[PDB]
Amino acid sequence: HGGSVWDAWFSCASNQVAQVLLTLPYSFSQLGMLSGIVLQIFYGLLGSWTAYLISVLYVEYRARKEKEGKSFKNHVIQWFEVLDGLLGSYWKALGLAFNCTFLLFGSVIQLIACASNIYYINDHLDKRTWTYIFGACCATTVFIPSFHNYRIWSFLGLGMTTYTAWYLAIASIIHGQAEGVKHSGPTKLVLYFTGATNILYTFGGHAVTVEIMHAMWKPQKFKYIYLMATLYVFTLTIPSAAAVYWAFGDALLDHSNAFSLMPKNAWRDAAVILMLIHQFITFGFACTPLYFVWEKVIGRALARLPVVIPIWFLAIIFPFFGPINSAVGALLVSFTVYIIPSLAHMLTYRSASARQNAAEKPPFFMPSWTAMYVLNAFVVVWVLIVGFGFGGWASVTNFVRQVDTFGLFAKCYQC
Ligand SMILES: O=C(O)Cc1c[nH]c2ccccc12
Repeated sequence: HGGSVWDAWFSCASNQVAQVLLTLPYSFSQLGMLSGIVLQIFYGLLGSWTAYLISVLYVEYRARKEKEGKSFKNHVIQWFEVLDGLLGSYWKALGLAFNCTFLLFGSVIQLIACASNIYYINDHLDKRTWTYIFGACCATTVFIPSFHNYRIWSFLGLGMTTYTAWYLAIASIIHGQAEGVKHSGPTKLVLYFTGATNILYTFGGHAVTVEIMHAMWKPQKFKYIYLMATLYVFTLTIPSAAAVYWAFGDALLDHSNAFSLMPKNAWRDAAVILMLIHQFITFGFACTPLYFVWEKVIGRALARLPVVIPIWFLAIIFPFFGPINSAVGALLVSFTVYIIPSLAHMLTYRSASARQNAAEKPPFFMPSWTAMYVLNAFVVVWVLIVGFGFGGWASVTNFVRQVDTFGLFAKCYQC
């Protein structure tokens, strides 16, 4: 029987980094080594803190509900229901819109990544119609009611992502310096900020953390799981991305995907196959809550047939891999992952009486709530400035430049 603490850690490790492990070298080449590492560590700490914040919010909500006299024997609670139960009505609507649109764009991003990854295996025709082909495969997931057995998928994802990251790191050991390798790190404004926003995408929770833990016999212990997961990711990602960037110099500015330039061999082929499988599985994971909300609002494929088609069409109309990541980071992720949780926490715990009856006290090494106040202020201000205030100022400019250079419904991109 799955759903245990170990299974929760496996699922967190599998989900926290699914497809951004291939774009990160592009962001690093866009940013640099030292700055990239610093930003990754800072955003990892912030993501872990926000995960703890969401966990404590859920724990408090559950405590209040159990005080009221509500039972959840056959019920599962999502993030928006908690937002409704804490803040109000318009706030519930905002949270739903944000997380739902974020999940839709995440499905689109996953489809784009899957298509781009398969593009490097065996291609003899135009890429757009290949995405058309993958559309039917993506839509076929409607038949399965749900991925109840998340344990096997989490195990496979963890193992295969570990192997892929380790191989990406290892190959560069003898791959050697690129012919006439050149490193320049940051160059100017738009590119630097675009990379600094695309990094934000892969170091949060991706608005799935709420259900990641349910069924756990000890729900209150999410800090351990997340911290281990975030760290595990660090070990997987920092060496791999750093090694790839060092090996290939400034060749990642135009070839965002790593597999584009690596030599063709059996190990690489296995890596791309594993990445495609993981991309499909995580696409299903991301789409499941959207399907659930859609069914619950509207009232065995016809129920969710009219929701996939927009996803497929939006993936088709845009073939961009990294720019889309930057845009979603500067527009959607930067709101439904960091700003909303902090704002909700502060709004709910503004008064002192609620603090007195807190479900969970913060651990020893933060001996005051004033530190929490100041940390929330710092995170919200910083994410507003560089996430929404200026991250978009670069991401949207990059998208406009893209469309200028390629237009709409581009058949092939980065080729
Ligand atoms: O695929 C990604 O870019 C990141 C990611 C991991 N799990 C997700 C669930 C929904 C949307 C995006 C993601």
